[PDB]
Amino acid sequence: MSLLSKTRELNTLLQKHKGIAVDFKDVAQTISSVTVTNVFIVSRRGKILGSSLNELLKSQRIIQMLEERHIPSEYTERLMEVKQTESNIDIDNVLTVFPPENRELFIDSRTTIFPILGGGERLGTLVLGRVHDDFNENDLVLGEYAATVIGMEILREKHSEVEKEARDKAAITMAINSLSYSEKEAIEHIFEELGGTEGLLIASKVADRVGITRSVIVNALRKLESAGVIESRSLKGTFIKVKKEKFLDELEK
Amino acid sequence: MSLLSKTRELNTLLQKHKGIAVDFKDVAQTISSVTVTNVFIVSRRGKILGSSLNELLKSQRIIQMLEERHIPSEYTERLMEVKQTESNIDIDNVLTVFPPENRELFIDSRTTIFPILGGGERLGTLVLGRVHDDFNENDLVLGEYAATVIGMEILREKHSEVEKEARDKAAITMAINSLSYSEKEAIEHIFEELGGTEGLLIASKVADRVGITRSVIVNALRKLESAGVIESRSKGTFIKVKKEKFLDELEK
Ligand SMILES: Nc1nc2c(ncn2[C@@H]2O[C@H](COP(=O)(O)OP(=O)(O)OP(=O)(O)O)[C@@H](O)[C@H]2O)c(=O)[nH]1
Ligand SMILES: Nc1nc2c(ncn2[C@@H]2O[C@H](COP(=O)(O)OP(=O)(O)OP(=O)(O)O)[C@@H](O)[C@H]2O)c(=O)[nH]1
Ligand SMILES: CC[C@H](C)[C@H](N)C(=O)O
Ligand SMILES: CC[C@H](C)[C@H](N)C(=O)O
Repeated sequence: MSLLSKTRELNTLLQKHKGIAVDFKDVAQTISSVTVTNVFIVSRRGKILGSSLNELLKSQRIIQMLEERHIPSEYTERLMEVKQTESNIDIDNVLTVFPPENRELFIDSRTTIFPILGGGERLGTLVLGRVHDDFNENDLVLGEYAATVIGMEILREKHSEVEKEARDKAAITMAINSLSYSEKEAIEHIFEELGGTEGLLIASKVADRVGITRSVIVNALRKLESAGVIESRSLKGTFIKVKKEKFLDELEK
Repeated sequence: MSLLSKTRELNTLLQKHKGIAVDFKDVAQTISSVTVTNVFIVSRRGKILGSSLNELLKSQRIIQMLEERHIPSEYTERLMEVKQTESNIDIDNVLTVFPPENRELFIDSRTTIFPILGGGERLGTLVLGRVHDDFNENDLVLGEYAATVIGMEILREKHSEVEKEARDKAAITMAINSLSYSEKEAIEHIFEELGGTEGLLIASKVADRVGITRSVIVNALRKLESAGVIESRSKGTFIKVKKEKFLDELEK
């Protein structure tokens, strides 16, 4: 299989996945496919963001890592001292991705470590392990590109998290300020007489219980929908749901 | 210079660049450097998002494209018809990135076209041109890496633009529904009359209508202005719309 074919298999995933975000679980599968490796994609603190494992599944310690969704803290710290691609690491080296207590299985194994960088900083690590053959230039071309793309994706996720929490705050503030005082009260009555932050609403039944007009209730919900703090499909009954769960607390302030 | 070394140039750019967005002029320059090519990165409609040219800078036709920030419509359409990487296109093929009126100068030229896909959609095209040497599979690995990351970046930007347009739409609707009944009728008569985007308002005239007063007009106008929908100043009062997708919307 040509390097060009291997890169195309990875790029096809990157170009055609659904949603805005690449799923690193998928990336791990594809990297494993084109390099015939055991693959970990881990965060800075060792959370397993994706894995694609074969021979490593034999090891009971590895099985436990998958359950905990974390590599050991010791290995985590070791990876963070690797600041350059280091390849063809053997089983008696502490950077090996194989369990030393299963040395006999992995006597000829090779590990390569690819730091994941973005925004000029270390965002995680991509680790590849083979039971037999050495890694070559093709493997490093694939791995370093993959690590770069994973870094881009983490950087995007991190920025979009920061942006979203800033823009949520503003949207909630705009929403709240667009309600009349009566409407603020109606919303309080609506979510009190709902099982929390969402559920099925019968406006008439709530209006009659708290002694207000359905019109005010309908108006307030319409305002919140257009503001985008709640979703609500209008089928007897109306399901409503708060998107920004910082809303109700802010509303009472 | 190994292929690994060449791919590291792009990797380093992506890992180290400042700001959230990757700059496509930077990408074009980096690709140009490692493959010794003339490089265009263009949108679906042929807008030049980034370029790095050498020999093609000598063509007055190309210069005009750069000034216009667009490749020609005809070439744009031809690029969109290319659905997968097509390499080593010669000077007599309409897909050449070279000016065919300079056929002798570019007689041995080679062009490779890299569709840019992201989010399962065609988002643009990466085009490389060499005056002499054939493209090989290492060149294609480099071009297809660059095309994929450009695609990821366009996808990110388009998603931001969708969210911005949502926020803009919400701002207008919230402004409208901040208006009381009388305030809305005042505004509706004010802009219907305003003749369009500009005009001076004599509020007294609108205030002749039953249910509308001068203070109602002031209140209605201030809500819209606070929202950033309009600007105002005092004879009478001069009104300037700043989001005429508010004139539209005010009617529904
Ligand atoms: N695009 C994408 N990003 C992911 C995926 N999984 C995790 N992330 C991002 O990767 C980063 C690290 O993941 P976290 O869940 O925060 O794990 P963590 O151990 O707290 O990360 P650190 O702060 O680096 O220690 C975060 O920015 C996540 O949003 C994924 O499948 N796809
Ligand atoms: N990250 C990044 N995005 C860019 C850059 N230049 C343009 N874009 C984005 O690329 C996309 C296409 O550019 P446009 O300005 O929309 O050009 P257009 O011809 O109207 O685009 P089409 O919708 O394809 O017709 C937009 O999402 C831009 O925001 C760049 O240098 N870096
Ligand atoms: C993924 C962790 C690996 C197995 C490491 N060599 C350890 O023994 O902990
Ligand atoms: C960039 C466009 C190129 C030169 C195309 N072959 C043309 O003649 O228009």
